[PDB]
Amino acid sequence: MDHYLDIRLRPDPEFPPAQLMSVLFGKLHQALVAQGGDRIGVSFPDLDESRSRLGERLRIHASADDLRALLARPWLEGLRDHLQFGEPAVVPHP
RNA sequence: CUAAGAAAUUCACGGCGGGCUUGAUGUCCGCGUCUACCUGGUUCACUGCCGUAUAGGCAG
Repeated sequence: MDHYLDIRLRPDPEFPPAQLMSVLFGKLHQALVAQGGDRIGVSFPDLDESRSRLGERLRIHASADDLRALLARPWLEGLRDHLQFGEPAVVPHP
């Protein structure tokens, strides 16, 4: 649905951009056994072929049921009351 | 416009016969190498996934 958020360009000391930033995008999910939910979306906005690089930042739109129905068990929570949600984003008409 | 501008060294050939280098010797004696660290950077193609032509069932 609409409820997609992007964070701004902050350096993260937990994720090295060396060998796994274009490999592990949906690998920790259970979509390879497919016992529960099966909806996941994979996208790549960034097609830039200059020199020895294709794709380096994260913007990958998943489904609508996965954040709402599959997350009845704690798997992505804990980071609830960190910041206040601001003005909402629109779904792009072009 | 250059101490400018020029240029054939060439032919031939037996180095070779012989030989005792020896004898002797104490290297010793002492010694604290230490402290720390993500190879989470691209560090050979190991027998059981239906056909280069853009075409086909990956509970790895």
